[PDB]
Amino acid sequence: ALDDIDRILVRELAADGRGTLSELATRAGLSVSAVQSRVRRLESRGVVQGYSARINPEAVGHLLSAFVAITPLDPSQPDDAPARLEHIEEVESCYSVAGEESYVLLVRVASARALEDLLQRIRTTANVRTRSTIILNTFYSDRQHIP
Amino acid sequence: ALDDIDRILVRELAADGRGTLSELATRAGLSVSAVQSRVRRLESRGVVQGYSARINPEAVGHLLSAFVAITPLDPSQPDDAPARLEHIEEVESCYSVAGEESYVLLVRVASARALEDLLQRIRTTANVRTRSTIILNTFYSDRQHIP
Amino acid sequence: ALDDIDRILVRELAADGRGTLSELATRAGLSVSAVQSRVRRLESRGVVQGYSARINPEAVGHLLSAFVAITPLDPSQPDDAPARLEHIEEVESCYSVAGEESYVLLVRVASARALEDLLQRIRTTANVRTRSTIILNTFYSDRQHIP
Amino acid sequence: ALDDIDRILVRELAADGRGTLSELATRAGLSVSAVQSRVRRLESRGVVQGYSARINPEAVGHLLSAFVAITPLDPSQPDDAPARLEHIEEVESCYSVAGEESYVLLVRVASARALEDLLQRIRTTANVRTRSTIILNTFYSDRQHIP
Amino acid sequence: ALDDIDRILVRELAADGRGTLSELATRAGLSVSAVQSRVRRLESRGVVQGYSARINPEAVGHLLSAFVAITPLDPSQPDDAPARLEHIEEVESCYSVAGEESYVLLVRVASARALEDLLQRIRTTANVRTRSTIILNTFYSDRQHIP
Amino acid sequence: ALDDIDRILVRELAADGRGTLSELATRAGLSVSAVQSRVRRLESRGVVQGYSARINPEAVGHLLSAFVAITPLDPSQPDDAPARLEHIEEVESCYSVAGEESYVLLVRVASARALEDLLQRIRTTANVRTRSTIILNTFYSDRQHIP
Amino acid sequence: ALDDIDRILVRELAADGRGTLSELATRAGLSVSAVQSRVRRLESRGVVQGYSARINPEAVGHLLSAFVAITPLDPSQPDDAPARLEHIEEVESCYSVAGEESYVLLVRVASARALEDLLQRIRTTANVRTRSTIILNTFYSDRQHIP
Amino acid sequence: ALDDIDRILVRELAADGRGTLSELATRAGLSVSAVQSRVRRLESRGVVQGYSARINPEAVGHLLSAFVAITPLDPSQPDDAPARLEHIEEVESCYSVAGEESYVLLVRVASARALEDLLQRIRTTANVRTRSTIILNTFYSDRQHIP
Repeated sequence: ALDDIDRILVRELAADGRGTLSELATRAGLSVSAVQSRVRRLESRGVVQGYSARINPEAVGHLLSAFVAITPLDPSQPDDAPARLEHIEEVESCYSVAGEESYVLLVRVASARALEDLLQRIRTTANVRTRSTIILNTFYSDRQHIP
Repeated sequence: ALDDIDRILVRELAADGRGTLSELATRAGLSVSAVQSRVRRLESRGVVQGYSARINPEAVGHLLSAFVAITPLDPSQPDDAPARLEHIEEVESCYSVAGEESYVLLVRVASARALEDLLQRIRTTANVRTRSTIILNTFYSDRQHIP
Repeated sequence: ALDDIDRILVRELAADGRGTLSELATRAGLSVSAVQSRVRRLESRGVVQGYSARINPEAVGHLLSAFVAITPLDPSQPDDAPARLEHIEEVESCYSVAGEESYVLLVRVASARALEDLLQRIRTTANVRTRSTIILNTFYSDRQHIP
Repeated sequence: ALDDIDRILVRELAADGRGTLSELATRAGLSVSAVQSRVRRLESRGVVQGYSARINPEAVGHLLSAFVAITPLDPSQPDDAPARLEHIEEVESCYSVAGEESYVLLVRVASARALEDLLQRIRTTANVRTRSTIILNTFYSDRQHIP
Repeated sequence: ALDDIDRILVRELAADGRGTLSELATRAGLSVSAVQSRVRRLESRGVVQGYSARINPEAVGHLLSAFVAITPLDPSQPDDAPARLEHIEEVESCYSVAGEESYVLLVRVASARALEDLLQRIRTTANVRTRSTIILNTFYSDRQHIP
Repeated sequence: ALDDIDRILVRELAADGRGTLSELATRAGLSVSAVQSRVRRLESRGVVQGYSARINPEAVGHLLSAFVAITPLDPSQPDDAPARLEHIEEVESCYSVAGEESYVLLVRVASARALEDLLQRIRTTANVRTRSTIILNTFYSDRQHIP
Repeated sequence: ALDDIDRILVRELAADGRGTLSELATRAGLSVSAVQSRVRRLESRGVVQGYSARINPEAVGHLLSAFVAITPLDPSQPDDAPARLEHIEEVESCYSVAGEESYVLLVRVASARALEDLLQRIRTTANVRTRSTIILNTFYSDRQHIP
Repeated sequence: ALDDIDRILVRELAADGRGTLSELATRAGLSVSAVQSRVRRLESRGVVQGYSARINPEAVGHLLSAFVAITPLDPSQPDDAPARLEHIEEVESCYSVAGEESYVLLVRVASARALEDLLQRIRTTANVRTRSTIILNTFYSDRQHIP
């Protein structure tokens, strides 16, 4: 389960991570004491994982974002590319996928010429071929849907 | 225009979006009022776009995630697609992209059967062909990087 | 569940659909009475669906087999292509898929020139574009794995 | 060489692989001995390849099915791949194919995580790149057609 | 129905289409009348389709040859394309093909500029998209093989 | 040049390689002596290369034709694939091309299963990757255009 | 022809468009009078077309360059896309091509988000589908080879 | 740092690379010395990269131009390709690119046969696969745009 008072909470917190123990308890129909517990139980069970402010990447100097799809070159070696690229800070996300390639990364970078460097570094560090698709614009990002 | 203080605030709010102002203040060597002021300006300019609990899509019943690349059936018409899909709730993100397709969506759904039904809804509401890549595993995501 | 005596039965019957109520009961460790019931319960619950002899398609005149991938052309219309192609007897199988195309069919046909006809008939009857991949050889077919 | 009687027997055995000989006999206007004889010859020539309970892959825990197209990393070596994959049990079928890839597999697995692990095993045991298409739904399969 | 004599006549006529009957006769151990008879039957059944001087496309001013794969803009309409292109003279051959495109043409033209103009004519008269592959060199062609 | 009496001859002979020294001389406007010379000058200059009867490939047992595109695997070796495949009789034609692949071959073969063999033999003999496109039907073949 | 004193001149001027009537006449072996004429004859015959300084596009604010491949959508209309896009100043070059697409443009633009606009404007103005490939780096540009 | 004066000089030098300083001076309202100074600084910073007669590739015997996309056979090795191809003279430009290939070259050559020979040289000196697109016509090129 996830009792649908727990549900109203996760919707509220997904839409506004700074929402207060206080103002939640109105919309929810509970007490500042009662709300505060569910939330701690929600963080312990792995349901809310973190609270993050959403930073605009262009404002901090990331003018090019890209999906980078990668496939290991040598199948006799352990396929450990996520772990291998983890220290690379410009990889924001790393997914395994069912398609032509094995993983997709979302990468942010200062310019077209920084991407070229990142790609070579991805390639020599994990041991992969790269294919990259450049993002032109983000129309909306992380609208978590709670069903 | 992002000085060193502003840089510090956005790193802390990226790592913890419920940082209270008193903690942010003592961390940037400012008063609580000056912090609150900085933070408001970050919000009203482009820089902080909102705040969100990072929610486990599995815990809430989204067992299948996919990327869907979409391309308009008639590309001559000025292109509507992000506005028209905005109201389908299981679409979480929408990017326009270079190369052969026009947009990439991230989508989350309860099952294989709910995915095929969503693909129909997407094909019809934006008037688009679709190419889907199921996500098998998320190794890490949203690791925002402030340089 | 599916109690792992039920499991030994489904393995046995998957490997040999003509296996006798009799000879099963040895390998299984039960009675001709006891075996016969589980099997009827297995057919009622949707677990074994049919018994079929595996016919070699070349011996009956199907010299070309093909996967045919299809995508509806008009997304304002109901996507009903499986139902629409059901009367076509040369479609042996019909799957919906997550990839570039919406469905994959396996088709068997007398010759290269019969395939060309089948394709036009698929196209005008369901309302689809076709892409076909020709099978050169079947190395093994339907080895059902019972885990 | 398939006369009208042989044609009748293979249709009936396709539709019901546990047809007993007495039912087949009265259906082809032969004696039970002549039927048994015909059937044995069908078996020893290419025509009937075995008999199988058609099992529900879901009921036995295979919730994910995929097509996987594979292509050798070094195509100059005479090609081993069906023989080398024969011993991976969750591979159900193996076809060689015309066009850009060399083989198509059908594969069934318990979950997304078990699929990625199988893709690694396939990449390494046949020395191959993979392209996967998840199957969302089976509308009908194995409808064998005797013309 | 092709006996040994017929086989001999078609090999000789493939290698030399101006073989006179007296030479064909002494080569098949027949009379000139019997040869003429055989040859006429070969013509009226499918077997010999006509006779042609093999002409050097360069000597007559066709310095550029290309393959053009074509695919209908609207594949739902029964497909007209070979009949409609039959009257464009610089189209030399027309095949329908499996896979992603519908037909392949061979085309010969005086120059790069005459090729672009032909591509327009093809796109418009068959209502098709085109994919062109220039031929750089012909190493050998039409080596007909009678087995 | 190629004086346009020479032109009327090549058109005539392209359309009918069995056309007689005699009947040509009407349509052309010359003498049985005069026609016969131009023709011998046309065969000496490399303009007409051969006379061939056009054999229907299905009538001689070639039930599958295919384009096979090939690219050498090792660029440190001499690129000699035409010469290397010349003894292979099922290659009817061999072209070098400007596109994704280096050469295109047209191949004719008894069945889908003979093609699979031919492909492996092409691969180990020349040292190439193969991609094949199967011909479903020839609508018209070798209409030489004389401009 | 192009007498190979004319050749030494075009090499010199291709390498250095500011090279003086004076200093050319040494390297060339002629007179300030003799050099000056050949050059004017070279500009009249269409051989040298212009003299241009090579501007670095990043220094003037063009941070993203792209190849944009385009294909008209309606083949019943005149194919006039070069003329139609001529007023668009960010198209630096426009070529017709033999491949999947009809033209290739080289485009320079301020950012990823300006490219998105340019693409829509290309599409509605000429009447085309777009496919774009983003340039990451120019290693060398316009080395004219004089053979 | 490009002020209005510098902007004017680079426009004029783009449109006419043999503009003499006296003409540039009276056009920017500067003295000939100040112009010469500005121009030298433009040269030594990144901004003017050299000066070139724009030469007609046809007049000098390059009748065939092509784009060639190249991709390394082994992408794990740090990539050499622009440095290694620098010495092939008929390569005019070299870009690295996003997406599936790694570089795009522009190449000019005397004929189809000289193109195939260049493709071999490219495949071997950079150790790369090639995809070629012949250019049929240049509608306009190098129209440099100073914003």
